Amino acid sequence: MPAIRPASKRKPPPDGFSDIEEDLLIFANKMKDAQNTPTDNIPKHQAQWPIFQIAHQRSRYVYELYYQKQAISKQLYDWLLKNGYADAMLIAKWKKQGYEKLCCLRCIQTKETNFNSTCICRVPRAQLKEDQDIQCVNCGCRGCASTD
RNA sequence: GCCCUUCGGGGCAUUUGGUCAAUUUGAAACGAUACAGAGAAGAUUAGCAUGGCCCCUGCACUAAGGAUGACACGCUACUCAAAGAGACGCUA
Ligand SMILES: [Zn+2]
Ligand SMILES: [Zn+2]
Ligand SMILES: [Zn+2]
Repeated sequence: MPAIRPASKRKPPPDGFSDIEEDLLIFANKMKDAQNTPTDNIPKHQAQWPIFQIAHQRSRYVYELYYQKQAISKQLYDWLLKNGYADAMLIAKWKKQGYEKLCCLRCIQTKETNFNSTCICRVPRAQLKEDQDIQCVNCGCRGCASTD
């Protein structure tokens, strides 16, 4: 349960959690630090970029600990996905052909753009200009096409 | 990056965003202060309307209030002459 239980109604995590617990608290403390990052010098939409970046990083850590290295059990993986330690839909896109490096879900929400497009960061870099350092207004992505 | 392959080649994925963060120079509103002081032909006053490039409060743009909310109190030649005498004089 994502809802907090006091101490005596908490159930223990599945086995193998204590091996990755330090990195999980590293990601949690990184996100808590991302909460307190000055917005005085950057545009408003740039204030929310590190949260999407850290969510991507933590989901990628869980995803490649289970699918590439296979160093965690399936029960532990489903418990991590169910208790908010990884974004299950972003992982689900990562297992698809062409979305393996997708930055975030909001960058493929085609129903919510002006002309029903994806984000410009979904575009392969070869079809973009040189000296064009694009930086996604949704998350700060600099290009998340699979060929990149 | 991955997948398919008759290793010739092919496939999956496809253009975000009305926002400079940056307050003197792209537009807030008063109050205090000074000043003036609430309509109906003596004095004192309850009101209800009327007209709209005057509004305020209100959910009320089918209430009720805001001094009867305020405002009105001004300014004023022009559809415009005819007579029958007399007369400085005109004139037949
Ligand atoms: Zn994104
Ligand atoms: Zn994007
Ligand atoms: Zn992206």
